[PDB]
Amino acid sequence: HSWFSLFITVTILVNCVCMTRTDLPEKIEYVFTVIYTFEALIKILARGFDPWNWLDFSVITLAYVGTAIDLRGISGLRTFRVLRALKTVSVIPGLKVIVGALIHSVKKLADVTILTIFCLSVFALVGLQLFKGNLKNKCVKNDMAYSSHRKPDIYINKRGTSDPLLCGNGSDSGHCPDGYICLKTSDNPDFNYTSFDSFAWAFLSLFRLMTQDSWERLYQQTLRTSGKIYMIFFVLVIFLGSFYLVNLILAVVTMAYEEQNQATWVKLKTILFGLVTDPFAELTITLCIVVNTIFMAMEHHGMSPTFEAMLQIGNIVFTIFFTAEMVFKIIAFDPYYYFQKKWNIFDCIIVTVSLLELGVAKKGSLSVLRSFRLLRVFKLAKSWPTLNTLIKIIGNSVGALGNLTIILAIIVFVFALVGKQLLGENYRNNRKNISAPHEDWPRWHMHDFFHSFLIVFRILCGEWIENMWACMEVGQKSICLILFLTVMVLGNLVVLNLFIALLLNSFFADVGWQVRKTCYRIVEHSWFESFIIFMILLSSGSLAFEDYYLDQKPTVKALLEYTDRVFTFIFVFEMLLKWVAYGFKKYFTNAWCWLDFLIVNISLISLTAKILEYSEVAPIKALRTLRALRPLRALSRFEGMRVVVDALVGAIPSIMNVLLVCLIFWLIFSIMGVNLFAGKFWRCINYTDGEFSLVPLSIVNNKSDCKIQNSTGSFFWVNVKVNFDNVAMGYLALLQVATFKGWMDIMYAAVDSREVNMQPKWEDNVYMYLYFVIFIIFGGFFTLNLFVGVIIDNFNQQKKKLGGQDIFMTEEQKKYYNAMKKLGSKKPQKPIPRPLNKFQGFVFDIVTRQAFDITIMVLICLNMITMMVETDDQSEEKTKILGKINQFFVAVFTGECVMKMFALRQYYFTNGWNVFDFIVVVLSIASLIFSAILKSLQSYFSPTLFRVIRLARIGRILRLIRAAKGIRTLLFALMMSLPALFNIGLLLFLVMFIYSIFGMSSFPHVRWEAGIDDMFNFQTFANSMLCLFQITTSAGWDGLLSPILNTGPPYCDPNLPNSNGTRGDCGSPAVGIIFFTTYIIISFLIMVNMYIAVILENFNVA
Ligand SMILES: CCCCCCCC/C=C\CCCCCCCC(=O)OC[C@H](COP(=O)(O)OCC[N+](C)(C)C)OC(=O)CCCCCCC/C=C\CCCCCCCC
Ligand SMILES: *[C@@H]1O[C@H](CO)[C@@H](O[C@@H]2O[C@H](CO)[C@@H](O)[C@H](O)[C@H]2NC(C)=O)[C@H](O)[C@H]1NC(C)=O
Ligand SMILES: CC(C)CCC[C@@H](C)[C@H]1CC[C@H]2[C@@H]3CC=C4C[C@@H](O)CC[C@]4(C)[C@H]3CC[C@]12C
Ligand SMILES: CC(C)CCC[C@@H](C)[C@H]1CC[C@H]2[C@@H]3CC=C4C[C@@H](O)CC[C@]4(C)[C@H]3CC[C@]12C
Ligand SMILES: COc1cc(NC(=O)c2ccc(-c3ccc(Cl)cc3)o2)cc(OC)c1
Ligand SMILES: *[C@@H]1O[C@H](CO)[C@@H](O)[C@H](O)[C@H]1NC(C)=O
Ligand SMILES: *[C@@H]1O[C@H](CO)[C@@H](O)[C@H](O)[C@H]1NC(C)=O
Ligand SMILES: *[C@@H]1O[C@H](CO)[C@@H](O)[C@H](O)[C@H]1NC(C)=O
Repeated sequence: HSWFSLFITVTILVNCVCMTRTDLPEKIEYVFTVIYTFEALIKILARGFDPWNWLDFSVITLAYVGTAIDLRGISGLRTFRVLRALKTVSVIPGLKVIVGALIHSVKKLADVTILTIFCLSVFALVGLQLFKGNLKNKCVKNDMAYSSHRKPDIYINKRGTSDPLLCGNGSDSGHCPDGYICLKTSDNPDFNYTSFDSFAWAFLSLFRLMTQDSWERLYQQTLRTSGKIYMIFFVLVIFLGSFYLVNLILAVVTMAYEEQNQATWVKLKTILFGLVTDPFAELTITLCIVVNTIFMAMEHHGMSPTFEAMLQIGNIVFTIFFTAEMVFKIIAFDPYYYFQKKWNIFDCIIVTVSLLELGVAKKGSLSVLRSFRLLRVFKLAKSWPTLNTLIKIIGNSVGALGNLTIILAIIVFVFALVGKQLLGENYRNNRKNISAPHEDWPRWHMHDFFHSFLIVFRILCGEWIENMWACMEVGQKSICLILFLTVMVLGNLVVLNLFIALLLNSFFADVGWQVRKTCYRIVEHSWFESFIIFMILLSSGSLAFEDYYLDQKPTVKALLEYTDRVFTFIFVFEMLLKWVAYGFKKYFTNAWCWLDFLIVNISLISLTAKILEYSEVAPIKALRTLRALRPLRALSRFEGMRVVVDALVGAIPSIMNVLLVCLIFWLIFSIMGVNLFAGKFWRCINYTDGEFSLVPLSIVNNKSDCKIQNSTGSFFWVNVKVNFDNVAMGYLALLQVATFKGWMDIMYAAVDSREVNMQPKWEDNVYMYLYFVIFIIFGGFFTLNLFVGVIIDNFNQQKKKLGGQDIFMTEEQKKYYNAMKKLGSKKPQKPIPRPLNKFQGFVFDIVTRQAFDITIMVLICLNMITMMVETDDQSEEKTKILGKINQFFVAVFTGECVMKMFALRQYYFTNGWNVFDFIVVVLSIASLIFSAILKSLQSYFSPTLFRVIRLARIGRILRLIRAAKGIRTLLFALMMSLPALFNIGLLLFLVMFIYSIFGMSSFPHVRWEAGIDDMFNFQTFANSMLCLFQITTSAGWDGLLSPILNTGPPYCDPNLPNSNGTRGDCGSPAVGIIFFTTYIIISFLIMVNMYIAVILENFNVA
């Protein structure tokens, strides 16, 4: 009956929340059981008058019997309860269609994994070959004076961290300080879980790199242990590893999703005067909203009392005005008509909350309620189409797409509860191992439901491997692997499905004339143009020599002085020649000649100051910094870069408007964050030597007390570098949370936040995490959907304007594209003629059959399996046996190739696959003899090159893609899309170079802190390039911004004994803030364009 079902639905709802709650008093569960056994009895009576329900009854009876002996315990009983409690949730009419839709998504992704795991295995084998046992390298002290190791190996900790320092014996690897030599130890960096020593560890590391979870940490470790050059590895892999796989995941799901939805008296006078309401009143309302917004966006830590009083008076006046509009409108319409509109109820509730706050006015009382007035900006949407669109996206997410949100929330809840129950006792009895040095609890644990939900949400943000390391050290490793991997895969699947759906559904539902002629002819000629291109390239390249060490090279500096003056003379003459050749009107109406003119003007001003006695003046020294804009002249010449920039310029107008709405939305969040956290991020630290430790609340609980106890001089009252004290800084804080780098530091301070001038306490405001959660869900998450949708429809309209012509490719790249497209479609090639000779004919008969081909593939698979068993520090005998096996394999493949050549004389060389195995065979033979000759008869070179010589066995592995249809097709799609990626990568390389010049001139001095160390700094072109590549993907950009945000002790030496240029260990916060933010935004736009190009390419191929 209906009443029976409703009883069942409510009791299970009680359990959802009942398990969410710990410390059951063993009285709630009993009251629940009495009820469930009565329901089971009546169900049995009905049944006499499904097997799963029968099994549930058996489980409950088993628990009833088990209360006497070994009560509770094990782990599984609670997890068995939740499945039964979850069936009712699953029964919702709409959820079943959605999960059926999702199964198709995993069936479509099938082909992608076949290729994803193949690529991960191949690059994991490469990484195993190159870096096995290199992450075990550590800086070990020497001895003064022999049995085994002299005492325990005393390592050193890198500045600012407790981790042992990783070094190398190479020139570009990394070196130990004085009194320290590199030794390969037995312990690996993180928890002995980060390595390249075996195929399992290498596969885990490559999977971490594919998702880019803290990948910059592994980047630095391997480049510090092996050498800077191996960054190229990490470059080639990172792009294909993350970018390419996402290209497929998205396309392969997006089409699939589209597929399915392609299948489907005085009162009368008051009423009159209220109806008298005219458009001149609406403008007043909007004006009041804007002025209130700007007044509320004017709060900061350092407000004067008069400043605060004026803000308070203004806020009251506005609240009175809005209450006035309420009382006018209610007695203008009727309240039944009034309370029928959707916006009227919203206005009513906001102003009611505002009046309630005006009533109970305590300093800090429910500050969240003081920011609901900000919601009134949403009323500024009936005239702004974009804000309305954002609201439509959210409403579509809630109402029409509600089932996806429900399944995502249920997945998060179920997995958090399951992990809490399985792993919970472990995080309390083992908490010492995974906690920070001076803390007594891990910051991310699973003892209680809130923290389990936080860990699940953080995994949904892409940060899972560190928490996995923490849990594998506290509990069972297999449980961690299963839990974290399933959570990550399943949650990312659901989130991408929700995101793509929302975009697709909401968004898409007389002598002078002769001289002029001669000059024009001279300019038009191609040699002149090539000369100018060559000069631009040389001018750009010379800028890459002006690093921190130029002052030590006396000749180089002088050479550049001449190089820069002669180049300036060249371009001024070139401008003069063009001016005479084209004419003034044509020149000054070109939009490229203006760029050349401005750059030449800057260079000429710098040179004129250099010749004069104004080289040291403040503004000229700032124009000298704009010598990094010279490479843009190269962008002018090259046509691919011109095409890409033209697209960027066409897109810009829409990104302007979308950007404005994002700023308005963030401004709301920043005002809320200032209301909550402004001035509460200050805390005392003990700074002794490059390391700061938070002063404990026992000895010092108050600001004043640090001054009282500062006998040593080591105690400093400091504020977090990025904070909500100021609204502008708040946007930077929000940006870090949206990027997901540096988001944690801001959050920990907010959770520890207490009253102003009060020492922060461990997790005293633990429910402030929710605020950040809401931001991530509503701000970055909603805005990014709008941003992507706007970019997509802009792309569609622009390509339709072209006539559908593909953008990002030059005209000759179009011809290459057409030829490459025609290549892939030709089926017939004709049968190859049979050999006339009996012996050649017999070899032909042997080689032509499919059995030979299958035998060759299974042999290569065996070779692959033989290659997966290589491990660091394995044995001598194992190495010899593997070498003999490799010799047998190479002999077999050599013989096979010879047989093929005999059977197929010229037809062999005709096919490209045949050319490819021939090349791999020759490479393997050359590798095998080469390695032997240096060892046998030549001076012993570095072993690390041998590790590179044996990289010729991977070609035999890549021979397999001959057989697989999906992988071959995907590879063909990538090949087709390469030409446009070339131009976009050229633009990205130019941007990186310019930024490197800007960083190498503006940031080399900065104290080594956080990301900035002896290898990743801005003192050299290569060092800046490494930093730029790392932040290209936004990884670890807060780590480089942090040292630049330092403006005094204990992080700076006010004047310093040795620094003429900046006179400090100080970095420029405005420049750094501007420099880092601009690059990430530009890189994000470029990478979005690359996504668009390759996904369109995949769609055309499919
Ligand atoms: C920041 C970044 C810095 C720079 C990063 C470096 C960028 C490197 C970029 C790309 C490198 C790989 C790209 C080329 C892949 C070529 C694969 C290939 O060209 O094959 C596919 C074709 C397909 O032919 P289909 O009949 O199936 O038509 C397909 C039927 N439809 C029309 C439906 C598709 O096959 C053929 O053309 C047969 C003729 C070709 C035979 C030799 C070609 C294969 C040689 C090597 C391939 C190994 C690729 C390894 C990729 C990484 C793996 C870990
Ligand atoms: C800062 O905090 C400390 C500790 O709470 C305050 O010192 C206490 O003040 C009360 C006042 O009745 C005494 O009874 C306690 O014995 C004091 N404890 C001490 C000495 O730590 C201190 O007054 C607060 N104010 C300042 C100076 O900022
Ligand atoms: C708690 C605060 C910060 C979040 C924002 C307030 C939310 C929860 C409330 C306040 C006013 C409410 C809106 C008032 C108007 C309507 C009626 C109908 O047309 C759709 C729902 C909708 C649009 C409501 C959605 C939820 C709503 C926006
Ligand atoms: C019918 C066809 C045209 C619809 C195609 C929808 C495509 C273009 C949508 C669906 C999902 C979207 C992607 C979702 C996530 C990201 C990651 C972000 O960092 C770059 C943009 C990118 C890559 C989006 C680009 C646009 C996108 C790929
Ligand atoms: C080397 O080739 C490239 C790889 C990437 N790869 C990425 O993996 C990535 C992930 C997240 C982001 C990203 C996220 C947020 C912001 Cl604000 C900026 C960037 O980028 C991106 C490239 O674009 C230039 C080029
Ligand atoms: C580094 O070189 C020193 C000799 O300078 C040597 O003793 C040490 O073992 C080397 N370490 C490695 C792993 O190369
Ligand atoms: C934590 O360290 C203790 C030693 O204090 C050790 O016994 C235990 O095994 C460690 N944790 C785990 C999960 O092994
Ligand atoms: C704090 O500073 C003192 C020196 O004044 C030092 O001796 C002590 O070890 C430091 N402690 C911490 C917590 O870093």
